[PDB]
Amino acid sequence: NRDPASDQMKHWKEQRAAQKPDVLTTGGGNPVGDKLNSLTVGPRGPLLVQDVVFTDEMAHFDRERIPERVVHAKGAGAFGYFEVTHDITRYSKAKVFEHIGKRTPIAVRFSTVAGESGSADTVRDPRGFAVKFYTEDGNWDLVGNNTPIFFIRDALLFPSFIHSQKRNPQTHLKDPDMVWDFWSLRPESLHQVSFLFSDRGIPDGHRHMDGYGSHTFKLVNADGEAVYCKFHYKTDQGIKNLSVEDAARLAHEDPDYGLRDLFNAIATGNYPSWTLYIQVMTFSEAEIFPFNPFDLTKVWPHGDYPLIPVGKLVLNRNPVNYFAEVEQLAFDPSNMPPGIEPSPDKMLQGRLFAYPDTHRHRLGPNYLQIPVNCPYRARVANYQRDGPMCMMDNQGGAPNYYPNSFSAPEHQPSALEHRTHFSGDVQRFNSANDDNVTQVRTFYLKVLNEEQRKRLCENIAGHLKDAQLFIQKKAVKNFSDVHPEYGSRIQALLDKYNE
Amino acid sequence: NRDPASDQMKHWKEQRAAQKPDVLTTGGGNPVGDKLNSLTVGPRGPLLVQDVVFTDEMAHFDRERIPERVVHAKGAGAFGYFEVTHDITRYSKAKVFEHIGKRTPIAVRFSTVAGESGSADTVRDPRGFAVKFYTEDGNWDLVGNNTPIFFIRDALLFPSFIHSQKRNPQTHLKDPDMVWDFWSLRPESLHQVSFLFSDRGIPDGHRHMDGYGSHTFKLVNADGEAVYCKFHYKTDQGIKNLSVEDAARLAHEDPDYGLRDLFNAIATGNYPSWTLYIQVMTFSEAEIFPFNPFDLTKVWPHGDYPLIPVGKLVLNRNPVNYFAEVEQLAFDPSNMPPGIEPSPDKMLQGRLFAYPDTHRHRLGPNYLQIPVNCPYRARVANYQRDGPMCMMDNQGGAPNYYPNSFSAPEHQPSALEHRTHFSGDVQRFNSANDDNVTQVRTFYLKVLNEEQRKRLCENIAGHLKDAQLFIQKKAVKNFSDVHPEYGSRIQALLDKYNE
Amino acid sequence: NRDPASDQMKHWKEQRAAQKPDVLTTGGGNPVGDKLNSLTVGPRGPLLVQDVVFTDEMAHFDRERIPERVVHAKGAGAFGYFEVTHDITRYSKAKVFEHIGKRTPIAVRFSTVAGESGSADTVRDPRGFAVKFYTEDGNWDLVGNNTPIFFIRDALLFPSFIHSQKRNPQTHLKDPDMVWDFWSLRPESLHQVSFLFSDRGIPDGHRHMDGYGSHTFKLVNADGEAVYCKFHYKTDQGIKNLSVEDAARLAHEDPDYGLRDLFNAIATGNYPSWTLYIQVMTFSEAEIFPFNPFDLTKVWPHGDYPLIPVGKLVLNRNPVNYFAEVEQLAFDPSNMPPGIEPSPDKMLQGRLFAYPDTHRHRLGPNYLQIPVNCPYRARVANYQRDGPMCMMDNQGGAPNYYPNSFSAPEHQPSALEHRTHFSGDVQRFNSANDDNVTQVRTFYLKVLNEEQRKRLCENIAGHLKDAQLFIQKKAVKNFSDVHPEYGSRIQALLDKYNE
Amino acid sequence: NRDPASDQMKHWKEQRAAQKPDVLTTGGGNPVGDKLNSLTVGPRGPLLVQDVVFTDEMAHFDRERIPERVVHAKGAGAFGYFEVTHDITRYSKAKVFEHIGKRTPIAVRFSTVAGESGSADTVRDPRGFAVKFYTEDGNWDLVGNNTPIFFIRDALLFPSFIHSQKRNPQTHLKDPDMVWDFWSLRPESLHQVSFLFSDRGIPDGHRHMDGYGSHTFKLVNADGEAVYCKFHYKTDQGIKNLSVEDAARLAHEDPDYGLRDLFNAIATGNYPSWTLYIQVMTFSEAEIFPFNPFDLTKVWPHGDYPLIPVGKLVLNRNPVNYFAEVEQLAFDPSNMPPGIEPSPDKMLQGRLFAYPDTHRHRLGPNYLQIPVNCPYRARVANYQRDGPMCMMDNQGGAPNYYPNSFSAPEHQPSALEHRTHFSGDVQRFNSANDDNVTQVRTFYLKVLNEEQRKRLCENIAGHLKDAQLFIQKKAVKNFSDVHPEYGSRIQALLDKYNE
Ligand code: HEM
Repeated sequence: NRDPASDQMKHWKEQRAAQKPDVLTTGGGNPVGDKLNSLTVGPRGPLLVQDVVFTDEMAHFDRERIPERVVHAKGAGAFGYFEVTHDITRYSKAKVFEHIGKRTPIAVRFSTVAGESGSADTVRDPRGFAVKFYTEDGNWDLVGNNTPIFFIRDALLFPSFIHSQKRNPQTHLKDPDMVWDFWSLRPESLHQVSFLFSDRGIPDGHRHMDGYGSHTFKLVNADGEAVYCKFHYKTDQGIKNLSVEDAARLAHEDPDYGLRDLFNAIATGNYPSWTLYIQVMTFSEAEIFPFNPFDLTKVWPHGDYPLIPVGKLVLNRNPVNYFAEVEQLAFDPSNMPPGIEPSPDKMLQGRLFAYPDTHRHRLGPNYLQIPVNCPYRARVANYQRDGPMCMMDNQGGAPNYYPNSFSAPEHQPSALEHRTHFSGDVQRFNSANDDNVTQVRTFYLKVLNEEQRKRLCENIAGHLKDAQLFIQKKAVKNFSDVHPEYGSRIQALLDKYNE
Repeated sequence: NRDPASDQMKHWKEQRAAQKPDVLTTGGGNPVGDKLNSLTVGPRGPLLVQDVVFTDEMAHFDRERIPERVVHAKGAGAFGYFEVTHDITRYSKAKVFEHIGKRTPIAVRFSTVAGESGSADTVRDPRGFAVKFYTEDGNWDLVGNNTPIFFIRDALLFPSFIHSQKRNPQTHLKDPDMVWDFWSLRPESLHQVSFLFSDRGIPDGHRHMDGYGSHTFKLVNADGEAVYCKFHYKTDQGIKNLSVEDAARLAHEDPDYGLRDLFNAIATGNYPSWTLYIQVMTFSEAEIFPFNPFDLTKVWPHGDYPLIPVGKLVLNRNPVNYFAEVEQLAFDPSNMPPGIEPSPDKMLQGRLFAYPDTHRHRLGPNYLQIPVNCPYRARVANYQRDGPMCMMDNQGGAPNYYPNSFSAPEHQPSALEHRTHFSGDVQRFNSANDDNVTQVRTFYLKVLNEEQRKRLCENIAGHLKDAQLFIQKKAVKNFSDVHPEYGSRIQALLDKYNE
Repeated sequence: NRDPASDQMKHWKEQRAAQKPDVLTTGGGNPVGDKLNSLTVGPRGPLLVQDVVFTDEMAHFDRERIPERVVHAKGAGAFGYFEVTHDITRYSKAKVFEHIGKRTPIAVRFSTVAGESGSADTVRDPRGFAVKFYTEDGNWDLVGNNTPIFFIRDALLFPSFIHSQKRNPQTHLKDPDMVWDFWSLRPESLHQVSFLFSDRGIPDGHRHMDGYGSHTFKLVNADGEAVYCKFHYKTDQGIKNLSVEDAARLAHEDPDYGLRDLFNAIATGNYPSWTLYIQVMTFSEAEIFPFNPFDLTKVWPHGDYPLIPVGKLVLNRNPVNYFAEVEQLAFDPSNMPPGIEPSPDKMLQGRLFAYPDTHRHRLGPNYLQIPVNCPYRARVANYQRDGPMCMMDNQGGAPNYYPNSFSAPEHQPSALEHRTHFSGDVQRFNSANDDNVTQVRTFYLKVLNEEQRKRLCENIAGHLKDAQLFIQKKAVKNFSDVHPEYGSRIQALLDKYNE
Repeated sequence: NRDPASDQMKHWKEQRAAQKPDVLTTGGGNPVGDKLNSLTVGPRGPLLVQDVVFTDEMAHFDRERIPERVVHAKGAGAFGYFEVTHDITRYSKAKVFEHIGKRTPIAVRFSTVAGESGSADTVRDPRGFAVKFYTEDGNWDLVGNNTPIFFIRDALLFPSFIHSQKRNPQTHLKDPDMVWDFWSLRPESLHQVSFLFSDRGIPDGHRHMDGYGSHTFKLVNADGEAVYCKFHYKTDQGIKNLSVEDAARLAHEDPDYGLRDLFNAIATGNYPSWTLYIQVMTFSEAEIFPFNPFDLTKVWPHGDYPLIPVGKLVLNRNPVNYFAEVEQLAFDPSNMPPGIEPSPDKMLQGRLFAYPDTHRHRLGPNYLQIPVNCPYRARVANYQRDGPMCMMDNQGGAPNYYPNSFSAPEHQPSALEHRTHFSGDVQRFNSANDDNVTQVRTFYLKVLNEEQRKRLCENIAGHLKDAQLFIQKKAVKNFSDVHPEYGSRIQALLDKYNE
């Protein structure tokens, strides 16, 4: 007949067949007698407050919407599991990696970045790749993207960055004067602004892009020896991007392209999968290493720090109810079980607060209690109580202060975080100059092929062409600071567009 | 050992005797290494945002508080059950009356009216007595008080009334001028005021007071035949109240005297109970009734409208977590299942709206999903979706539109509300002068004895003495209207009080 | 040089003369010495909670988003004024229609319906034309669409309907089966459906479309005489639609097409305007009307009820800050001053409640306190106090109960609602069969020309084609009932579309 | 007549003068023609949804309450000023000390700690003394108590501490077991516990107590030279405390005693006052100091650190509207203007985050926009936009990103954080046993005289006696450690108390 997604209701009925339908009730469970005609005095008379059937349904409809994610509003999500296939026990003591074959339930959400909830899937914009691992040591959230780097390296620049990528404060339209102005004055974005305008910019679905932990992290073993690393999970279905035009029509053809693709895939037994890897770098290595190992606009090279195989990510389940299971999904980079710890990454360090914070605003103080966010394969026992919309039993009559002498939750010395020594004055160290070009250049020439090199410049100019001339010059100046031909090639394009 | 309440943690410990303490975790389930020392750079250095354990717990502590009920803030509740003892099935077709011996789970919340959450229990004030029955046809909330009447008879004066009863908008102090200016200008209150300042104004705990539906309601039987009613549930523990003396002592020695008392009684198997009677007035009798039958400031004389036994209200279970099960608790008079409906009572009418409304705010849009509020004994099936803090499965992938041809929930025609006829101009009818003295006079002369009339005027005068002279004149005048003696007895006391 | 729109900031920097820039501060006002480099311990150390500059800005960032409109999420807004051209005081004594020359300021917002914040303008959907009149008797919100009718006439089906027009509960994709299964079971939509898929289905910007209050309202002169009316505000920029083609092209080429068209329109001093009329109808005629004068799915033929010009609607200022002034707007149908009242129109009745409701949730309980929403040309004084985010002086130390003896706000008996008589039973009367064709038929073969009659039948089949066959028939059936050649034309298309 | 606080309305009216009562309007500005009777079909019929005057009013009342402060919920406020009586400029460059004589508008809130909104003032509890300086460098919030020390030196224990001090999670009653089990397990609380159970545990009104900054702060002059300090604002009204009998009496006689005492003292022109001092200490002295100078549980001996007079603190204005100006007051310790900086005080460190974090939930994301909270003396100009309930213009269309090329809010090197240096293995350093006896010892024998010691112990023994024998044992032990007698005395009373 037609695709699985299209036949959503058709199947819901079929399976629910040979069953008397449920009795329509109110929020409180009172059976409604008639829900098609309001209660009025006389056929042409006014509506009566007496109609609580009405107010019940209407009041709830009046509140359906919650704020969309400040970033990554438009996204898709599914569920699967993570299977350890290799032993990195010597790096992490994290139960998630315990043994070979250790299955741990996961939840994933894919998303775009700037576009609101109604935007279209297939547009130039990075791709969010969130992974929630429901482990025995609580949940671990690997909040990644389909790229290993990022436009900036200091939290303070983030809000501002995002603004430029979004709408104008007054006209409310997308504004290139803000886009490029920000990028012009901020040349560190060069590495990412390239990757973005490259083929990878617009992936053909969520299944044909790679996952990247992006930031540098820390791994701890059962013997307290820590080491840094990067997370990588390559697509088993391979990298397949969309053409600028192909995606262009799809854009208005099917703005939910990603959604559709991901659904039917899993809906037909054709579950996608990713292979998780890790680059490991010692504290000595990070010591000698040659730009800041925590710079988010830089990447460790496979050459020196090679990719190690860790396990498999398999998505074999679709959300039953999208709002409840995907939209309400909350991923906190701060959720890191023992064996995994943050790293000095200024950027990351900031995310440590932003994410749980906004979640309390977007979803509510007790969000970790929403089914899909709850650490259910673990046991939440603590001294936190109440808060609005408190689910469960608020931990019943348990003593609510630590320490105590009434057998309340004890602590785990084992779970103590690895300690690192840090010297140096406490202040705001400038990081606007850490080489916003070396790595970039290598991508252009080394990583990029003559063919992509063309479309990149072309793609950039295609957009930059709408910005003030003075902004254009700045942008070209940085690209040429990456390599004469880069900017030169771009610049050439610019002049034509400028009629 | 002390009273059961005092030993709350002692028994908790004991409870899980040999059992080992759970692991202290973060909201995310991640186990904690050391919850007593914040992660700082150096033994005397600054704090690290990197300390997520702190931030996790702190941010939560920071949101523990929810708005306290706008009125009836300070309360104490419990759980138990309701058992049928008489066949009143000829009047109501409600399932909760389905058959002699039938038991239905219930939850009850007692309370004062004006005081905020910190306020004392043993103060002159009506007492809230709210019952929630988790019946097959959804939850039925009978939101009564300890008095069968009320100060006003039109919902538009409610906020006004409640305002006067609370603190001064500027000084934030209780304003006797406010209190009596209101009552002085709206004599409909006389009745309730007289009941209030009588011995019943300060019951001895919650176990020694009657519960009243107050408002008239409509009962509909299986034949669609309807009748009006009045709910009454008398204390089997006997009526008992506190003198203005002990009460003032208890107010500073034990502001939670009602809480503690109710907890202990239940804890020690001394289960309190109320007998539920009802009054029945036929539509024909409501026509020739000497007063407005839906006037909240009036009562149906036992003489012509005798009480009829229904069943018992038993409370044999304390809340395990007060917040989760008592604070979050929400009663909606609008929650009436098939066989039980509202009357035109102007006051009742305004309530059908306000309670659920204020719940969407105090607790949140999905407060009906909070455990204690969910009609777990019924199967909520409707076309309502999403909203913040959406739990359960959001009814999954079921067809979210009605009507539909996909087997989603269907309306039940046998739950259609009994239809009554009303004819008149749609306007703002004035009920201010609907006789605010008769019934009052009866209470003064017949229901009370001389010993009581004396305590009533003393009690009335006590507070009233503080209102401006002009406000006292007016108020005394209002009493003299009920009975010459009534006014002079108060005026005599005033004259005294005023040096 | 570019358009006024793209030069938004451009002009801002210019007009900002040469005066220095304000000092970047925190919410508290403390000046920032460095907001580009987070406070860290060492040039490669962790982040300090002590960076309240960071925390302060990130925190705010995490909360910029608020729930979008349940419906009509996507739209534009501009301000201007209204002015009387004709005298209709013999009809309504509204303080806005006073005398000719009366210039009441206004606020307006155009928008689609189903599409979310990210959605695009250029697509088939009715348009929202809501006008806010800041009068002397409070604000008057004429919440209207680009059509005099609507798909349904009972509030109880609005949510359901608004569901069918949005995303599947599971897939989160638009769903034809939903769209058409709903319309199919409810032929009352016929009328408004016909328009949607008609040329008018896609206006060329907001300026080239007509505004309608849709519903039937009530006017009352200073003499107490009432009369039913219908509002019609025709565009002075002339009507104009967009080919299915262009609409789609624009859709993706410039999703926010309508947004800027409007902006530049005003920027380039070419302010848009509409002419306000009204269809008057005595109660006499209403009692005789061939249909229900309050049926939202019906119109009043112009020949029997001609348009009376009343005034000019001019928009000449663009929002300075989109969020604050447009996204934050609140239009409350219930906001009608003395002289203008609602009709028993079952849909209007429901809107009386719902709109203010959602506002309390989307914006906050004190939203009327938001600058844009505040009725600044009226003296808002009453007995309402407090609430979250209580701005203003919360009315100082003014008496907070009515009635009072301290000169607090008194009521104006000269603004009482107009008295009407309603005799009849209080029930849920079925309006499902209130004729869903007649007026529709005359729209087909009469209002539309064969040329555009076909373009209509095409537009429909292109969508109805995606629904299950069992759905398609029931769909045609209804159309057929309006006129065989109608459903036949469509059916034809389907069969071919159906390979 | 009666007191000024009691004549609140009497005066408001006369001031209102022979003026005429404003017209009673809805929240929308529409005049109400009668806000005393509801719109009903017939004088004894149903209420109509159409009564938007009702719902407009009703709905506000239902949303009047916001979450009470999680701690220090019960309090009173007042505005006034701060005058520079001296030159401290040689230490701190805060413009609030610019020149002797310069005035700085201030706001102050006094409060208890444990008790909720409706509790009594005259109870044993530390006292809150928050001062909000409205300077031209933003707002400076000095959130201090009436004690210079506290029960704990690590934020991580604050939530737990406050929990033990409030109600039992299940019975909702005060729990001596939670109170003492905690304190007993944390001797570091011995200092403040001593101070708390002494004559200072209940000050007679707010005007008769001292204000302390508690935490060690930081002052930076013009040469970028810093200094640690302790703020002190001694009372000019003199130290006056209440006796257990009088405080316990005033508990019921007048639970708002402190609130009324202050309103009147200010209403009759008897303005309270406080001199401000600071204890300056070098980084070399702090190095030498025989204790952790940032340990919140200790004082800087006057001998070594004499107090220096800075300026004055006068409260000469009562809040017009208590809720809007007091209840909503929000003091964030992080609001320190250039010149004042925090200290490594582990405790203070946590406060930097907490207060503003909790304000986001109690008041709202945009709280700093509330009048009483707005830094009206400074000029808020930055790149933070939107957020729920956006007042003002939202910085209009000015650029929202930083940096930019359109002359938007610039930096301010002058206002940068003074840099300090720290070293050590970033970790969770155990502060549990940093000597919790020494300073208490002196307090006990030197600060207190025999009659006081006698009292201090009876005040303790009387409350401690209600905790289980084992806690008492543990508790006594901690007291003896400070001093053998401190232990035996309290112990002595207990045995008697245990009858
Ligand atoms: C380090 C532990 C502390 C934390 C985490 C903390 C947290 C809080 C919170 C969340 C509030 C309510 C804020 C609001 O809703 O406006 C508050 C209020 C208050 N705090 Fe504690 N506080 C701490 C220590 C103390 C100390 C030691 C003092 C005394 C110097 C103090 C003085 C105050 C005062 C005066 C108030 C009331 C503010 C007002 O009137 O608006 N706090 N605190």
